[PDB]
Order: sequence, then structure tokens, then C-alpha cells
Amino acid sequence: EKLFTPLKVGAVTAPNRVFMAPLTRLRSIEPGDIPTPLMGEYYRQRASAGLIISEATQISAQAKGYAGAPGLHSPEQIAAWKKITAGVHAEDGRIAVQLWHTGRASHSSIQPGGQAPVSASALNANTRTSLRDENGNAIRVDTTTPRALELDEIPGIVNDFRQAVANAREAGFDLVELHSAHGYLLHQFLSPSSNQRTDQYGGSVENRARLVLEVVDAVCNEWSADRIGIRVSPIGTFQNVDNGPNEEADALYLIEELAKRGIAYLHMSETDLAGGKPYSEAFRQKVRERFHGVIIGAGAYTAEKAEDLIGKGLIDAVAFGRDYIANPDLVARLQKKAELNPQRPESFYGGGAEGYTDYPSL
Ligand SMILES: Cc1cc2nc3c(=O)[nH]c(=O)nc-3n(C[C@H](O)[C@H](O)[C@H](O)COP(=O)(O)O)c2cc1C
Repeated sequence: EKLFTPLKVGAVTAPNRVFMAPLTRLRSIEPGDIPTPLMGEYYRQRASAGLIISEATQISAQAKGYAGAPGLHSPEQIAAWKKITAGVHAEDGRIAVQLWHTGRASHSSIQPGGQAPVSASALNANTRTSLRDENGNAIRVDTTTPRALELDEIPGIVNDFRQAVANAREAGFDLVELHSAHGYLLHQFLSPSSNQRTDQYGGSVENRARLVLEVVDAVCNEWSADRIGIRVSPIGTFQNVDNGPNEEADALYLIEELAKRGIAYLHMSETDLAGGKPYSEAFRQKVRERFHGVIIGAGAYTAEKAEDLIGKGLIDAVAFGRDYIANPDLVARLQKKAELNPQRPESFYGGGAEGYTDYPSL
């Protein structure tokens, strides 16, 4: 077994390969998108993870697309995250903050001034986001058609990522994960389906990756490359954003460019929740030889599959999502081949302690 053996991940060392995937749970305080003590307890319960990757966290107020998702841009958000990372470290854990901008996957009613959200192009996501009703309960709402970013607004987006990473360092996170997956802003630029720009940020794959690579360079400079990870979902379709007709070649281009920056890790979200075709070993070999940091695999993995691919040398760690919602001590359970708690999907999003902190440990 290798799942239970250490792994150097940039500036930290994970004691095992069983990672907690980033999981939006929509339990933050509003007004203010503020992490809560309850959220602190949830992450503390899961601190035996080789690495915790947080729920997607806004880099700015504009970044917001979901009611109840936290930010890492205001003083109160920084103060509250500081308590959460402290609790994880008190339990000898490690935690990364996943940083996003939701772009078009958003609604005007939670944007600053209530105006339309922004994207690479003015194309509706044709999906839904999660808002809150007048009783604070989560509800689904159709996404608002976005406004295309002006060329002269793109430096500000890069700066907002940079500032969020500086805030993350102050808040005590061990690493940051850039959310370049799942149809959110960075992926909206990467994909030809969502990006119809005719300036240097659209068209060729070089142009489409331009923004994500500017963001990587800016956050490596702000902190250090050995603190930066990135999540991509470059094969298949996610939230109606596909990766285009040259998805494999374009993915390897981006991965080669990321490797030049020396970053801590590449986290691949392999399929969305509704399924997709599995990665070939050949494509995994092509990724592996292009990236010389840690590679994390995710998407309906089992322990068996993770052991197989780590033993084949194709990935280094696995991130589990839903099994970590339901099993705070997933590591111990996998080590002992104990049974898992059953999942209660009706309480994945929103709500309070029920379905969040009441899944027992062994
Ligand atoms: C409730 C829920 C919330 C999620 N939130 C995020 C998120 O905030 N960021 C992200 O990159 N992926 C998110 N995901 C995708 C998961 O991180 C993970 O890749 C996915 O659940 C597939 O793995 P699994 O079968 O182990 O759950 C979420 C998935 C679920 C079910």
C-alpha cells in the first residue's frame, strides 16, 4: 500500500495520499460571506487528511456566484479563516485554500450593485447557481447572462488573484489552489465554447491560456511557486463548458506551461458528477512526463483505483469529495478497511450542522 505513505507537496509534507477535495457547502454567514465556527469544526474533524483543500473561496466580491460561499478578500474573512487554519494546525493537519472567480456562473442579485456578472464573452452559462431565499435556505436560480470583460479590466482580475493569495498567506493556509476548472472564470477563458474573444485572450490555445498563466505567474511572484497548486478539468464537458475539439493537445500545452513555473501541484478533475469517458493510461503518461510536481487525481475514485494509479507512477495522491463529506476520518477508515457512513446528499449544500458536522468518526 502507498496511500498511507508521505508525499512532499511543495512547501509541506503530507503524511498520506488521501486528500480532501474542494467541496462547496454554502454555509457561510451573509452579509459578508464570512467563514463560521461551524465551518472551523468541520475542517478540524477532517484534519487527518493528507491535505485538506477548502471549498471554493472568492478572490473578490465580484467573484461571487453562490450564496453562502466564503470570500478571502475582506478583513473579517481573513480573521475568520485565521481561526479555521489554526484549528487544522492544532490537529497537525495541512490546508490549502481553493480560490475562484465564478465568472458567468453567477447571478446579478449577488453581484456588486446587482449588475451582470463578468466573463470572457457575453454568453449565458445556461445553467443554475444556488442562491438563498428569505429564510436563508438554498434555492436554484438560472444564471444571468454575463458582460464580456474589457481588455483593460483583465489586469484587475490578475491583481485580485494576487491579492487573495497574499491574504491566504496571512490567513495561515499552507498552500493555495487556483480554480481553473468546472466552467468558472479561468476555464471560461480556456474553452473555445465560452471564449469568443478576438483580442489576445481568445482564439489560439496560447491566447486562451494567457489569463490563467498570467495568474500563475502573479501568484508565484507574490508568495512562492512551492505554495501554488492548480485545479483543471481539461478533458470532457463541465457545466456546459467543453474543452473543445483539440482538448488533449490543448491540455498538454497548458500542462507544459504550468511545469515551467515549478508549482507545487497539478490537480486534475477527471469527470464531472454526471460522468465522462475515463482517462487513458497513455494520456496519463503524457501528463506525467510534462509535469514534475505532484499530480492529484479526482473523480469517483476508489481507494483501489488510487492505489493502482499511484503504484503505476501516474499520479501521487487522490482527492475524495463525497466520501470526505460523509467520513471525517476517511483516512483511518480506508486504512482499516472499515465501512463508510452513508451519504445524505440533500444536505450537501446549505443548511447547518445537520449533514455537515454530524457524520461520526469511528
Ligand atoms: C457538494 C459538492 C461540492 C463541490 N464543490 C467543489 C468546489 O468547491 N470546487 C471544486 O473544484 N470542485 C468541487 N466539487 C467537485 C469535487 O471536488 C470532487 O472533484 C468530486 O466530488 C468528484 O469526486 P468524488 O466522487 O470523490 O466525490 C464539489 C462536489 C460536490 C459533490
